[PDB]
Amino acid sequence: SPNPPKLTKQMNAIIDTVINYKDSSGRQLSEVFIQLPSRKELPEYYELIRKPVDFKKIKERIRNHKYRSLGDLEKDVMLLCHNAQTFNLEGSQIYEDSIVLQSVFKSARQKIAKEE
Ligand SMILES: O=C(/C=C/N1[C@H]2CC[C@@H]1c1ncnc(NC3CC3)c1C2)c1ccccc1O
Ligand SMILES: [Zn+2]
Ligand SMILES: [Zn+2]
Repeated sequence: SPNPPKLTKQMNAIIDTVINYKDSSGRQLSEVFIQLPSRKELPEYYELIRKPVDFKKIKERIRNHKYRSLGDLEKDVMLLCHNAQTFNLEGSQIYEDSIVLQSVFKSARQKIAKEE
């Protein structure tokens, strides 16, 4: 069945929490993840990463009712972070940031879906 308006709003709330999240230094960790470089700019990315995704795309998929559940949303966010861990050097800031955004997501999903 179609997504209730509340579900769509929870999804945007979760993702806005992730995007707007700032660490204890005030850096918005999501910045580099918003939009992938194009296939022309970084063909190496697409050679490696089978299922590219960025936060622009996730926002698109919320808007267009493509996630059937908050579990589907989570899967796409875990994919984004997995792709970042796959492409970027272990221990780089981008790798480390992706780990944190996993947690931020799981925290936000709980807070938003359980009311709290
Ligand atoms: O890994 C992601 C981004 C990667 N990079 C960003 C910053 C460092 C690295 C990079 N390496 C070389 N050329 C770079 N840019 C130049 C223009 C070619 C980029 C853009 C990513 C981004 C969004 C969602 C998921 C992701 O895995
Ligand atoms: Zn619609
Ligand atoms: Zn994998």
